[PDB]
Amino acid sequence: QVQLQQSGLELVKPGASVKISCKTSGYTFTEYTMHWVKQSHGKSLEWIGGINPNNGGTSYNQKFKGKAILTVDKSSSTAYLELRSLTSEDSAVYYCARDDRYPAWFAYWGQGTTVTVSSTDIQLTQSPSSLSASLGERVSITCRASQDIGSNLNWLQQKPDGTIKRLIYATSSLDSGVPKRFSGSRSGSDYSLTISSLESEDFVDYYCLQYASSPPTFGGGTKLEIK
Repeated sequence: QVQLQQSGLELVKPGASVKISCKTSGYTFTEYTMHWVKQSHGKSLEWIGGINPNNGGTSYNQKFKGKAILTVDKSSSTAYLELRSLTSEDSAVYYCARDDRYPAWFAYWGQGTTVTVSSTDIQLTQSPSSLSASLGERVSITCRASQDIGSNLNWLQQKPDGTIKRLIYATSSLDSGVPKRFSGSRSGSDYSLTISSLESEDFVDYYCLQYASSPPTFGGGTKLEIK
């Protein structure tokens, strides 16, 4: 099975640089773009950049240029993220994610690496940010796109341990193995994830992610809680 296995805690002093790894197995490393994503504690996600391991072609979110440098090592099937001149605001969890064939981008996710520093973009308005419901209920979570994103919208689920899994890609395509009670749809600018018949393991966090235009951007998240 596909595994993006990320390196361990970086607990480092201000000004230090670190180089985090994402060691892949279970697929051909060179065939697919690899992305990196930041998530500050308690907050939503931000795309840092992506790299084509076949040619080293690399696209950065403008706010991370000068901070993040992406490389790959084909010989070891490992993607790296180097973070330069670290400060407090860099303390966060960093994830790698790899695409599958378009439009199945952002298909598999690393488990995240914590970094602790101690001595024109499209907006997705995600609502509601918190939702209380009971077992067996049906709920919808919605993302409103600030500009047209076509069908390029994914739904991700994040568990309290921080692990991220894609549930839906290309608006309505259900990931293999994901329960059929999850479905994605679009009506106009509103993209929605509907979970029918809630089960207890569903009561976690959810994010939408658009990949129509660079930089990919994320909704602010929805926290699903049992009533």
